[PDB]
Amino acid sequence: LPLDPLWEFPRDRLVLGKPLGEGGQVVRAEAFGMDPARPDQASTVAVKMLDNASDLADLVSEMEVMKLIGRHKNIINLLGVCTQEGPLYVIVECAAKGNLREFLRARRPPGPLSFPVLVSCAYQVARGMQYLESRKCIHRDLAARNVLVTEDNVMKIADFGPVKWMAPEALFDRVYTHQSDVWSFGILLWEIFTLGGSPYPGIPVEELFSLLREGHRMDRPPHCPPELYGLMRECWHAAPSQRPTFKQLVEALDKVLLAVSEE
Ligand SMILES: COCCNc1cc(NC(=O)N2CCCc3ccc(C(=O)C(F)(F)F)nc32)ncc1CN
Repeated sequence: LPLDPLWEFPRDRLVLGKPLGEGGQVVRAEAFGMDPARPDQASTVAVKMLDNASDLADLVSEMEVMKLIGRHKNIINLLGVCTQEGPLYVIVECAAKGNLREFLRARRPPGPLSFPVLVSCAYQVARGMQYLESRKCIHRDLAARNVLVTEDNVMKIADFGPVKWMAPEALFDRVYTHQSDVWSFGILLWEIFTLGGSPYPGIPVEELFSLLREGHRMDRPPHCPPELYGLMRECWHAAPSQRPTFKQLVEALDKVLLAVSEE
């Protein structure tokens, strides 16, 4: 593994802690001097690392993809890498509040999350996806369990390097596109405005394809506005070309965000 002067970070300034999540490995860590302005500062970071792998090429591939995509507010960004003098470390931003799904469920009314905040969550994810799209990257598994929440309530898309979430052309035909991502985004919308609900409640997955093929979709969530449900329904069009682009989704969600923020 070659040295990249643009990303190589010294191991001597990286202290590891308790394992985070599960499996590959993502660990809790302490980084010193991540911000070149203050080298003596300590920040909490996430380190993606490889003890029983053959998978190094997979981690390296992800690393280089992360370098290639670039940075954005709404994605899990690369901070530094440790390729020299030891095992491979991929240091990325942290999300202290876990994924969006669990984040929403914990803040459920029998309402800690105001409605403008919900629309914000959706807007942010839509922004991150638009960026990912423009950087030529299909997910294609976009879900609430893949969107992470930082301490500043910033949405950050992860794993940009499951039947309930898949578009029809992906399920049956194995065709993955930007427009298939938009379908999934429709499901994520439904996930958000149900405050972390499980899609297609009480419906066997084998019955899902029939329902979708029969033109059926999920119902409007109890206290969801028509506009936001209308966006869900547009994402869930059978024809991919009849689905919105992320640009239109960003504008549509910004339109609601700004409006709801009034009262
Ligand atoms: C690859 O996705 C599986 C794990 N995803 C991540 C998970 C996290 N962090 C995270 O979930 N939590 C959850 C709960 C409490 C917590 C407290 C601190 C931190 C971080 O400061 C640190 F651990 F350093 F990442 N992270 C978390 N950070 C970055 C990523 C990913 N790329």
